[PDB]
Amino acid sequence: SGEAPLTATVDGIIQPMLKAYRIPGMAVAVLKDGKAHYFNYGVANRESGQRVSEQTLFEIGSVSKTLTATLGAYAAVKGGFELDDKVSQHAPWLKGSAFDGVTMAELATYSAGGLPLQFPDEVDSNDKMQTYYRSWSPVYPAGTHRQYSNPSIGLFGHLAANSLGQPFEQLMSQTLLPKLGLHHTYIQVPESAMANYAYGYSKEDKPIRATPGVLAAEAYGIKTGSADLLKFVEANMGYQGDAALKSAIALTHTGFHSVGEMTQGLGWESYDYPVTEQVLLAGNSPAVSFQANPVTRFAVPKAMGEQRLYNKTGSTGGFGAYVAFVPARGIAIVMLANRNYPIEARVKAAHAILSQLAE
Ligand SMILES: [Zn+2]
Ligand SMILES: [Zn+2]
Ligand SMILES: [Zn+2]
Ligand SMILES: [Zn+2]
Repeated sequence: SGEAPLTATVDGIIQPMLKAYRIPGMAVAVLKDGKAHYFNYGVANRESGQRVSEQTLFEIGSVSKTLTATLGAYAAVKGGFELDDKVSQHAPWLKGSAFDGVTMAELATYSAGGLPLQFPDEVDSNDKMQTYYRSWSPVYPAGTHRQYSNPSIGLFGHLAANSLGQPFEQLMSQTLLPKLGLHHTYIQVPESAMANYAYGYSKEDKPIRATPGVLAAEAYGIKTGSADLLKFVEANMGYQGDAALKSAIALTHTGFHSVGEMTQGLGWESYDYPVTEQVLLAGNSPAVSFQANPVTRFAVPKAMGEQRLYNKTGSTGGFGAYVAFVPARGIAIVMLANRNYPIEARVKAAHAILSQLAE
């Protein structure tokens, strides 16, 4: 209590950043004291001049991994697979491959043994994708090294959905999103929503808007606005309803290993709260996100609890997203922009805003 108005705090941090990085538009949403607050900046489309709101659709890039993780956890709770199962128990076409020796949990948490950030360029169809995984030669023993990876969590989501007999997009759009109450969140934006879909703006300042690629849906393909994304965050701080979905959300807050001060869950990565700016920056730096690291192994997976900052970055060619929340204090920040601007800037701004929300 006794602070300046929330609008002043947020404007004071966000406006200078939008100028510094020439960000055309940003939707910011925060949770504090049990309610949502929206702060909308600039334009979703520079040409039309359409204003950003909390209903503007942005590409959230790898923030998608948190929804994919929730879907996968849901499928495990429903009995489709065990986190402990070997991957090839859920993909006949992988029997005999290195995936005989990797678990579903390892796939989800990027610890299979050196799967890279991106597929090679030749992986451009489903057949080429299957050949890729069948041919993969691990660099590290399973469960020992974390290397942030689209092929890894992408395969996890794909196989998790199929373990329930459903394609990923169907399970997400017909089961998970409706049960979460997310009705303006899409893998493929329907025509009725296209008017709300922001354009992204590239490094060379050109309008771009698409998330093509193999397993794009699973790895980085969600379009949503700040209001739906904040509602998903709210579900991560007290969902009630479908017992299976409640269990699934709890599993996303379970830690499987750590790298430094960061603990890897399913989708969400977390830190002991309060976390310093320096630690949050380091955990989201290329030293952690763009190379293999040996993990601190956990004897067992463990619930990380409420006194944590949970977060996820996401980017595409034209977009830059960040989400962070602290369940014990009922605070959260969502920042969706239509420029892929530096993760360090996202983290510094978010940390500064959360610090104010906690006081
Ligand atoms: Zn307010
Ligand atoms: Zn709906
Ligand atoms: Zn609507
Ligand atoms: Zn090593």
